[PDB]
Amino acid sequence: IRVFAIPPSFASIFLTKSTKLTCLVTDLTTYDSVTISWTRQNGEAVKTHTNISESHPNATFSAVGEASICEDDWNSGERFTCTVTHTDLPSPLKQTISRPKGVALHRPDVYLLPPAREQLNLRESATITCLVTGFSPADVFVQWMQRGQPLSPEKYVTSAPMPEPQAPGRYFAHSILTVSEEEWNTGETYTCVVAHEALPNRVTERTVDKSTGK
Amino acid sequence: IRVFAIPPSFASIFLTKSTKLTCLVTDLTTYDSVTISWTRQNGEAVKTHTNISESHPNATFSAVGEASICEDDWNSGERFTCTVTHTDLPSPLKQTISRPKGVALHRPDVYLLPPAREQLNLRESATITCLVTGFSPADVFVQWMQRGQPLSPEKYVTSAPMPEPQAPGRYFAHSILTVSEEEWNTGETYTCVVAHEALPNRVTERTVDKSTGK
Amino acid sequence: IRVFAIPPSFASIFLTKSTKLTCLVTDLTTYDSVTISWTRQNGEAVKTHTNISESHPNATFSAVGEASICEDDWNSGERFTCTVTHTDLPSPLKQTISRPKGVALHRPDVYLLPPAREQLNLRESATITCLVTGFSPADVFVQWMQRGQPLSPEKYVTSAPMPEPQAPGRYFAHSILTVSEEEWNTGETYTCVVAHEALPNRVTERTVDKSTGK
Repeated sequence: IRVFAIPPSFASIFLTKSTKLTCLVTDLTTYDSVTISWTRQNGEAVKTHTNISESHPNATFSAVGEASICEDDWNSGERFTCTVTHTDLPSPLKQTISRPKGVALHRPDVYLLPPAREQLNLRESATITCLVTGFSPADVFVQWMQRGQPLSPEKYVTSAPMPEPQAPGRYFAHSILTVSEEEWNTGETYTCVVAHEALPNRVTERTVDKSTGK
Repeated sequence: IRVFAIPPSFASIFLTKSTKLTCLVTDLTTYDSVTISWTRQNGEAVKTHTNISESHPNATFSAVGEASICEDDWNSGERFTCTVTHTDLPSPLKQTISRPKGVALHRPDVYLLPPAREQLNLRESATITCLVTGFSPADVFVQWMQRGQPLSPEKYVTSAPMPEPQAPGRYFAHSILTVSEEEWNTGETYTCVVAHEALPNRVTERTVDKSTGK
Repeated sequence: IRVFAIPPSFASIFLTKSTKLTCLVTDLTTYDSVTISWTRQNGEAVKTHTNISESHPNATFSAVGEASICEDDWNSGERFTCTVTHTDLPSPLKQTISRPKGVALHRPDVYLLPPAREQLNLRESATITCLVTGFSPADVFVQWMQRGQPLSPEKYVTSAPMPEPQAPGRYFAHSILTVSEEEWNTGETYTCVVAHEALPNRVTERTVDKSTGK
């Protein structure tokens, strides 16, 4: 019997432009009188939370609610409470979560490397990489844009941010975009925008062309 | 109370030229009469396993043992059993592990991405990455060499494998490096050698030079 | 009347992936009850040997036996005996061979020699040589590949390892290839892959490209 709270990751914050915190309950039967609440530091009201999950076949229920919160209120480290009270456990248990402040803020520096000439010979693909290195949080959100229009995640793969061991603590990630050679030849300068929290404007873009690594 | 088995990766198989399988115990107290055995498909004898881990302060114990086995035996899908019998659990529990056969073979194709011209304007460093894309197995090995002698793992980080996005299913990974500039000028072709189970000679090297993008 | 034993070289070891030693018998008539046995240092069992050679027209017989043995056991200097007992020679004679330990291990340095400009003006052929120089053992497996697939041995001949003259003691070899000019223009990088037992990963490849001497 445990209750888990999912913090909104910065990839999740940046994706929908709407931060939200959830509270998933483990090992509790599918009964009624489900108590889900979200209070501020002073216990103010919250937006109504809907879309409760279904009943699991293994005699467990997870009541999932979505609540909007201000970004400045969330980034201030304000404590939120998740009070859960079911028929099995009449004692109200509070799950407290807050912003883990105090981490060093190192912005990523992105060197979007064009493919080597030994790939531009088979004319079957032309994999372009967005090397996103050296950012002190482990939360980066990389996506590619094609002539200003952002591209689908089905076309690129963003790696998990792996640590750069040369730095004391700082991670790097990478993101490749395998595209057709004829498409790479004519047009598609392929801006890769990178979303990080430690950036001055929270977005950086890098640009490439055929006549860049010449 | 669970017992976990970690399979031997081809990366460690190629690096050490000796495959070995482990079986660690979770959430079991530091008691005696620890039963650790490794049985084949026919239950043949196994190499002695030593170097049991220390007692953890949180009242849990993990008995880790190492045992040798032939190369062709492991890749043929022979099932192994991890039988555990502790003081808390007199009932013997078997943790069965085996090679997950059924994956087609595409050999890795390696495109090492060079230093570029605008990178060679600050005169402070050289950054090299070695993209290992397009191979259907997921157990690749990548290591770096300088003038034929291997380079230490303190300077390079192989990304963990991920499926390629444009293809429906095929894996990829890569590895990064950072070095100095004046070293790059005279020497250092910087071969990045990949070791894989699907290449015929099992080793492919891709090399760079000063007269590459010239 | 003599018996000849041929020790297995590393090229035969790397090719068939199973080392085996032979023992040919000279100046003995084509009679039956041919005694051919292979014993280890402790005289353990051996793999059965079949495929006996035909009877020579000059009243001599040579029984050829093939037997597998471990790589490490062969490289550790374990002595093997070739016992022969024919009708003409009832006294058993033992032919002993062993690994000639005592020579240092130096890795080859491969400099594949490219075509020349005036050579590529007749527009009729192109010839490539693969100079493997400076390796201390005398057992080198050199072969050629085209786009990763091995090339047929009808198009190349590996020399015999000859000692270098300027070096006090160090061997060298190379192998030849002749190809067409129009084929060279788009493709055929010609990785000349050399397998030598003193290399760490036991394989080096060197290749040529259109922009090699530009």
